Amino acid sequence: YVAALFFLIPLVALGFAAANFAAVVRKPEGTERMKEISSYIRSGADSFLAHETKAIFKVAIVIAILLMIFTTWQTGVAFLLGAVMSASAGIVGMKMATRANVRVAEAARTTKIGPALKVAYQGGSVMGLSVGGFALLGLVLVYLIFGKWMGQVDNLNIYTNWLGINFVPFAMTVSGYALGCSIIAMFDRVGGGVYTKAADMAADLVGKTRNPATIADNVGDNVGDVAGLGADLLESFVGAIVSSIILASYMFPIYVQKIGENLVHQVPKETIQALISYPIFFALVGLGCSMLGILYVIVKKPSDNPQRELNISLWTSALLTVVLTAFLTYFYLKDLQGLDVLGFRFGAISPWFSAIIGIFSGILIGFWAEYYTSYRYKPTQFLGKSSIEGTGMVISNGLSLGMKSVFPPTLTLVLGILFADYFAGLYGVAIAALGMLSFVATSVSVDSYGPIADNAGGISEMCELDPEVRKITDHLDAVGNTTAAIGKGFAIGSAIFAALSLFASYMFSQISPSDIGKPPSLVLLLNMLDARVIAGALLGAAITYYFSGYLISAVTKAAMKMVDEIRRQAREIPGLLEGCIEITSDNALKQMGYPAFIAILTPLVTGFLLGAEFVGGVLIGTVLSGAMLAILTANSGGAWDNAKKYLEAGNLEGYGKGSEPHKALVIGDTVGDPLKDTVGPSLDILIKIMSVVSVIAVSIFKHVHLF
Amino acid sequence: YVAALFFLIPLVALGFAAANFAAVVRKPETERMKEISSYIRSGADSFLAHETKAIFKVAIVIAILLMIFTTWQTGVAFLLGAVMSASAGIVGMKMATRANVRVAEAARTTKKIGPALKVAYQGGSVMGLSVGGFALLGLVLVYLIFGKWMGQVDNLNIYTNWLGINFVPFAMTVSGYALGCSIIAMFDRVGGGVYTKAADMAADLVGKNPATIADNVGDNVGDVAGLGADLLESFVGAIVSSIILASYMFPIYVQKIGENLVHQVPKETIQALISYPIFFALVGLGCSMLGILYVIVKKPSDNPQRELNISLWTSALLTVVLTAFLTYFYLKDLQGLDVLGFRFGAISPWFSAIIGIFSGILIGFWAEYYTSYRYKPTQFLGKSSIEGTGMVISNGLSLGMKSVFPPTLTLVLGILFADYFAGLYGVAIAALGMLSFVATSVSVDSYGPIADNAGGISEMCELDPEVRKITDHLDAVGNTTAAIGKGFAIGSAIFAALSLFASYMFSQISPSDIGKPPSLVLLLNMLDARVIAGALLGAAITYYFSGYLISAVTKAAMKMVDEYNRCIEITSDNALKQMGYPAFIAILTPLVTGFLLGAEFVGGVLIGTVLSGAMLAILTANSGGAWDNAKKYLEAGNLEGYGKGSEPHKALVIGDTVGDPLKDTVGPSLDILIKIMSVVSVIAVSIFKHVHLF
Ligand SMILES: [Ca+2]
Ligand SMILES: [Ca+2]
Ligand SMILES: [Mg+2]
Ligand SMILES: [Mg+2]
Repeated sequence: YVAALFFLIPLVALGFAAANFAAVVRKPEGTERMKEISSYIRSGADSFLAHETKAIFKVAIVIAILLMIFTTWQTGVAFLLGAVMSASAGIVGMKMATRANVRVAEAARTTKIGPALKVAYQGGSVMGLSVGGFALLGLVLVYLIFGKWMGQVDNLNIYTNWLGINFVPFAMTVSGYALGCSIIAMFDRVGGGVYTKAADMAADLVGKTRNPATIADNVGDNVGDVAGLGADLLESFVGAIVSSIILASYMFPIYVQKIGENLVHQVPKETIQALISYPIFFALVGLGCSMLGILYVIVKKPSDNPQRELNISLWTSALLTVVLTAFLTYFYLKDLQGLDVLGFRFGAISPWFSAIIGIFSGILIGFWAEYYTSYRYKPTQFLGKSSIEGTGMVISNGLSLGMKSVFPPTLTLVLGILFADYFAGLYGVAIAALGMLSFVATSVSVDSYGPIADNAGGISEMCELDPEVRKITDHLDAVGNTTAAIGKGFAIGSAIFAALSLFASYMFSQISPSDIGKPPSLVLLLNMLDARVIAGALLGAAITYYFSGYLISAVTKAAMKMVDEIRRQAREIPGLLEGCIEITSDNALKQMGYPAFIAILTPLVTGFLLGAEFVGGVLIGTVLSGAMLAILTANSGGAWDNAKKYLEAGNLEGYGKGSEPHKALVIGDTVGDPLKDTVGPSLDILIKIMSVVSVIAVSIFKHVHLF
Repeated sequence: YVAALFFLIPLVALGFAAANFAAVVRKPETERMKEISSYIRSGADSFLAHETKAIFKVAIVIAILLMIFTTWQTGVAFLLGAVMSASAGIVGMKMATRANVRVAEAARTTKKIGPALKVAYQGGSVMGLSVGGFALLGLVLVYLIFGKWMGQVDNLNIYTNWLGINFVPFAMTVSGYALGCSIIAMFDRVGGGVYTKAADMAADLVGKNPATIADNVGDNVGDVAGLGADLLESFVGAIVSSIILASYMFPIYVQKIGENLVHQVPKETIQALISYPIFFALVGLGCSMLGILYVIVKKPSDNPQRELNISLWTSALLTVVLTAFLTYFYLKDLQGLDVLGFRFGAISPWFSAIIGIFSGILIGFWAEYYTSYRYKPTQFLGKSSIEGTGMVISNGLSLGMKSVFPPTLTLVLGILFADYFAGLYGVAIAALGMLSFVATSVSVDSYGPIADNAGGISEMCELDPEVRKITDHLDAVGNTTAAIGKGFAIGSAIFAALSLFASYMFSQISPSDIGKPPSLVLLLNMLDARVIAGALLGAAITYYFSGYLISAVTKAAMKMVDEYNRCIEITSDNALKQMGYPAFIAILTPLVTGFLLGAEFVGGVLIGTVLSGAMLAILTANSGGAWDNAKKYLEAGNLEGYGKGSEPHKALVIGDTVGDPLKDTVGPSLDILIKIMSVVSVIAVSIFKHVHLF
């Protein structure tokens, strides 16, 4: 076996990707104009992937060596597995996305809206199924090879390496895996995010110096919401599972009591081992459920409403997972012992209640993102309508909106944390994070749908293929845009929940051989009353604000550098001949190290200067600040965009376009775009990677710091 | 001898106010010059009247509540503080709205710019000297009456009141005093701040004598009374926190030695440590008086920035020196200072005060750095105007988000070093040193509006260009020193709030902890899910609060746009109406969450609030000042070919209108939120440590 059965799920997911690829690839594209536009963007995507991958390779090697020297070789391998695993997923989804777009638009005419959705969604699913299969294939490998074969799940005492750096082997191994996933996420957001909006600015910046720099912007849409959103969600997914494993693993040395000079493990090996393996199996059942959710919607009789379709896959994947999960939990944790001490209030079933809380939190966090972002509800409506009072008002109201929009989703996270932890303690928080993300394949599938449609729509526009064809196309895109704001919203929620599990992980990972005496409560402690901790927290909040400010300026730097590649193309051409991607792609990368140094090196520097408490502080400031700003920037940016739309759909009598309010709404959307698509999504990654790195380096700086 | 000597300093400060008032009042004002002044002076009174009455109604309710749930002394202390800060604002405003006319006339009658500075600064000083004298007069009273006479500084143990609510009496008493100062600051910012920007918007939303006068009174409401009440609350907050930590150090450092309780830090030590910060602040006020008087009496200058600055530097150098003697001699043979956290014995906390002083100055520099055309960030913003309004907004948001790091790094280093010298007590003394010399800090603040009105009053009257030159210059300097001022007041609010957080945790010690190790009782564990949730809740409340205030400003402005004391009263009334809500958030959040979920969660909430509020306060101050000064930059003539009209200028105008509510309403309100939420929590944790629901 029953267990191998589970362990081969990721393989079917991967083959399933391979099949959806096939079945889409065998779909056709129409006109030479339809093919030509696709290749523009498809080649455009490859160029960017090429340059980015090479940069990723260079950093991954250096990190791998470093891990191998300072921790253990297993950890460095695990790191590479994760880097290869997430890398692979992005590379596959993008290849799909940039080929499915043409075949959506042709679906919209050759077929005649439902069978165009059936195409788009099959495409979207290649990114989602690859995200699940790869991420879980990797963890299965690490569990099987380093955990079982090499016995890291059999020993799991506190190991001390050739430099006297001490850690629990498996905990450390999977921490490396997580770092691998993080680094490709970081590159995809802080690098690809700059590119994407650098393109959008540049395109949206014409004084007459179609088809000028549109293709860069069109690739951006895939870079951002296929690859970027996918890497983001992947990291949070692995982060949640890895954290469950790290807390479980360390529970072994924590729950020992000396009795007559024996060390008695109050939570025993069987329990720890099950608790380590459980989240993997939990996530596997999820993938199986998500495959059923995805396949169902593809094979299903078609609809006229693609939102309901996309949603049927989501709801289906989640109902399914809740049900099977409760059996998995009862049967898998039926007789373990020490679950009381472990934090399980209702014995065995406890963490399932936690997973469920996370699931519902995720969905609610989705609803809130829609609520604050969709004309259709009040906040955006109001924003939209205030346009008649001017650009200042539009800006001030949008800032006001997003600042307020932070409360409902956060209350939802607060209640989720409280309840998660009521059922199953800190382990329960991480399992809730995992439940929140348990149907990640389907979540990611609906995300990737957005750009496929967006390109499909634009391709219709560039080609000017009919109006009747264009109607289905605009609708598909319209739905992309809603599901995309829900998507960003859900991915910020999951980033916060994952980061908070990784913070629990950071503290658990500090247990030393010399603590095995002490009470759990003296070892599982970060005291906020400590000045180092207060300082840490302040430093981390400010670093997060800096990071965000820097990324805005980065986007505007790169855009402008492109305009000039345009300007030198248009100064070159019109004089003689009437009237890229790599350039801005290269500058996006160049202007990335700096953010990446902040993300990766901040724990290291502050850790080696001031130690584990201060870094504990830093991680807390970072998550608190980052959680809030991520939400503010998503919502403000979304609201501003959908407000512009609102008037464009003619919901303000007598204004509908190039009018003074429309202009004011355009200016808000231009301020908003870098916030929603670059700042917020980068912060998701910052609040995670900074934690993973810390989890690993606290091996060294608990003991070896300067002051 | 030195006892009463020190305790009468606040009285001299107050007489000194009364003298600067007199010597200004005797200064003269044209009919146009008088008429405009009265418009704005009457305008100010109208607003003060409506606000005070509102304050009164809330302060009575809070006082009876304090008397029922804690002790009557606490309620009295609360009222003393409310009366004390209230009084200061009323005095500084009366002065401001009369000094303005006599600056402008100075600029012509007296015929030059240095003796107009001498007027303006004398005016400014009434607000500053009143702030110090009142705040300290109060604390002296509480120390003398409740501490000494009624023996609260003699008795010192853990008292349990008629409802079984337990607390250390003096700690609790001064916590009330702090709440009083907080309430009037809250009203002055979250109420007066909405008025001031409601007025600015409305005026800037009607391009053609509008009841702009409202906007001119706003300038006083905001930077005389509001900045003043803000700084006052941080000042008292820092002193009170020093006292709270000291007081609780008594039950904290007890060893259970074979069924006796042995106080490892003894009454003499505690009592000095309670009294020390008061005396420290008193020496400061004395020094600030010398700083203020020196600059007034001084031979005049051509440069009023140097003047204002001479008073600051003079007040601070002076304080550093005398303070060292005060510290050595007052704590020299004290005992148990080791256990208290004093790394270098007696002198230790002086090193802490010094760190705070320098932090304050640096935090000032940063504010200027991110806000003044003259330096790179604002220059760049200004020159990006040629690329559009979007760019101006994005670059300004980008500027302020970045501008947070240097001043925060300054706080981080300050906290680390404060605590290295003298522990958590040292952090609070750092906050106090930062804010020692507060009279002179507040004097330079109040100078700004006095000049601003002074300038405007020249512009409305049309009195010469040569006269107008001195005027514009005076105002020009006001605007720089105001940005430094905001910047310093945010720094002090954070340092205060962090002390009050320390105070919040100290205040939870129970009779049943008097055995336990300090380290098991002075603990808020971040690994606890309640604490994590708390922090997230508090950070979200803070963002909400800020959002709500933006919207409040635009609501009231618009209310004005639809149509001079009535017009001031209408929007003044709505400003108050639209205040309860923020005030509920500030005051009631600890109570609701405390009674639901307890002390740890609220500990969380407070941490989120401070961290989030500190960052947003800085962002908004700097981005707002940047935008303003970038508009100015082009207005002085700096891109070339563009000026006071033109598409970039328009774009800079739009950024300044987005900025104005952020720098003058959101940020300064956040200073208060991060403080009052703590003071309230310090007090109500008496009850909800024990009595909460889940
Ligand atoms: Ca947009
Ligand atoms: Ca302004
Ligand atoms: Mg597009
Ligand atoms: Mg004015």
